[PDB]
Amino acid sequence: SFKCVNSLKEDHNQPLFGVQFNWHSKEGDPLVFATVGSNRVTLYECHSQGEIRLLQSYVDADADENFYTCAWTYDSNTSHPLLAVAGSRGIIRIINPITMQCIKHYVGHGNAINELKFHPRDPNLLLSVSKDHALRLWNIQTDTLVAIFGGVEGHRDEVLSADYDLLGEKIMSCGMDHSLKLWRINSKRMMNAIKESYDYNPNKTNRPFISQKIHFPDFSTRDIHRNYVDCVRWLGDLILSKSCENAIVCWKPGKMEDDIDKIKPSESNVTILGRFDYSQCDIWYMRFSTDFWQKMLALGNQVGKLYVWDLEVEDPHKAKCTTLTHHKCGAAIRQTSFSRDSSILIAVCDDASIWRWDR
Ligand SMILES: CC(F)(F)CN1Cc2cc(C(F)(F)F)ncc2-c2cnc(NCc3c(F)ccc4c3CCO4)n3cnc(c23)C1=O
Repeated sequence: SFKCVNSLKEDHNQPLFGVQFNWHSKEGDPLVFATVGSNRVTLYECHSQGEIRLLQSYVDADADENFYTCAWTYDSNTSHPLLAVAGSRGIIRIINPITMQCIKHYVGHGNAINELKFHPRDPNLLLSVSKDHALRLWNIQTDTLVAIFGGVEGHRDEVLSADYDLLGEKIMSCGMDHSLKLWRINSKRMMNAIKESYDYNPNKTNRPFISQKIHFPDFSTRDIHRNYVDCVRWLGDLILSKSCENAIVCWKPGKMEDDIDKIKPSESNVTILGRFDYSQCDIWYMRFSTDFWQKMLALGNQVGKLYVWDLEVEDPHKAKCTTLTHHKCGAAIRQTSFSRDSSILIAVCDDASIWRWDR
């Protein structure tokens, strides 16, 4: 079980929209997590007796910047951790977490970036989702835009979230148009574009890097939720997604026995395997998270209550729920993050507060 061992508050007093533990931290090193809020990203180290040590922040030059998301990766030659952040300005910043120096930046999205995710098998492939209705896949080793996922049959409104499956062969995205869209990235076209992005060196060529424009998803559905879908994650071949209807739905494209890789773009069926209901969620922009092994699922509500579901059961609908409450924790929890070993759960709130729960 989890016990609340410490709380903290950031000086800006603005909501904290994101929190991510670094799952790429070396053995023996303390557990480190990043928070994003206001025009700032801050790093903290978790220590014994619930101590949370403040390290260093990156503060954006523009006081009007709002960071909405962050994600960790590592430098592909040195293994040193790297941190990517993005928000309202639509600029992806790659930060060296040691010195908090901005190493490089990527621009292209016509609007705010709602989420960043790194590929589970390739530390150089970064996915960004934006208010301009599109997803973008970048290669941060060669600084190239590999592909833009959107267009004529892509999202019709702001994209809120996206996730890669286990092998990083497909992406599921969701947003304000109420839809969930599947984009396969293991096609011959996408694997060739990724290979070409690695061979690109502008000092050694005259051509610009040609980005793929993917106008058609491999699956699309609006039958899961009746409002904006603001968070989606894969659970194997299954999908977990949530709207503002006080529920996380567990579902899969097609009929019960349909294989996810046999699903065609014209597939009109979905199968609901369960729904995890919870209380008091009226506001938009809340994220749920799973731990490294996907044994647990966590989500906070608008009054500081934490729900943790145990996914180590035969079928999704049998998930066991545990609730975590503290008399002082009363603001909306925007995101949670588990440490790689699942021994620590951090929750971040609307009042700039950070809450630590240890098993
Ligand atoms: C005038 C304005 F600043 F632009 C208003 N905001 C800022 C804002 C204000 C407030 C409040 F006032 F209540 F504190 N709440 C939410 C947002 C906000 C938050 N997070 C994203 N994106 C990331 C994102 C996501 F896409 C899906 C789930 C999710 C998150 C973060 C945590 O969970 N935002 C994108 N646009 C806004 C947000 C926005 O329009």
